[PDB]
Amino acid sequence: LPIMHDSDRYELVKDIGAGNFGVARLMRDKQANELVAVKYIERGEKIDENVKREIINHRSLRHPNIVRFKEVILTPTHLAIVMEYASGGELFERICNAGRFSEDEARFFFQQLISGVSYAHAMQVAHRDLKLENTLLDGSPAPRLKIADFGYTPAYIAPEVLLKKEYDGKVADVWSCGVTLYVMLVGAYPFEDPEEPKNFRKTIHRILNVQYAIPDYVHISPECRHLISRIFVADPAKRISIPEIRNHEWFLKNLPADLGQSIEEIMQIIAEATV
Ligand SMILES: [Cl-]
Repeated sequence: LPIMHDSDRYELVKDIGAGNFGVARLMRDKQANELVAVKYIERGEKIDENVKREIINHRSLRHPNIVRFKEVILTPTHLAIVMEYASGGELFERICNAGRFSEDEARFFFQQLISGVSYAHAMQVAHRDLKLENTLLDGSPAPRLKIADFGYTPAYIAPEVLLKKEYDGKVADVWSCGVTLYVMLVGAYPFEDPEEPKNFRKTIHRILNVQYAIPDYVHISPECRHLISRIFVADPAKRISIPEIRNHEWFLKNLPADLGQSIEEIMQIIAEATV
């Protein structure tokens, strides 16, 4: 990695090399006292527009449930991209430590998930890949959901995505959100037959036929059971939409009231990096 820099504003926490944050460096920003992750791109021709595009796109996302961008810093060795770090670990990690969430707990996360996805949708020009199978959490009493919109199993894929040539990515996202909700409530993926889940034909098969089964021991209000059924619809034109979900009885219950660097300075830093 690159030798520590602005020691004076950031305290080196540790140098990671694997995870949802690729290869990176954790740092504590001395003022505001908070963890931050740093990514590094080599100064060479590796600094093309693609990188510029992603940096800007990520720099525009300003939402409490999204991994916010922080600042670019130039070191002779590399361009440093600094962003907020979700300490909390992964959502999926918390789900399987608990076995499964209570209905109320799942709603608490789903509300954040849908708010953050809705925001990304209103800010998407090409429909990036949220990778909703791997959302993170910050760290605190009521952990906050964090979606990773960076760039630098079959269960989450809607039937159309494989099925049809042209497919709306925003409808595909709702399906993915459905799968995450099922997982939170049930503790297992939506279409992974027990007998032999590791299988593939069987799982893809279930997806295409929408065969899912909330097990006996899992109890949930019928309003919740309705929402799920409106999400797991094979035909996209008929799948419930984000605006409708925000208006669903189940979603409304307990809905909380809630739910930088100059563009130039940034552009000036990327250019230099090109050398
Ligand atoms: Cl429970």
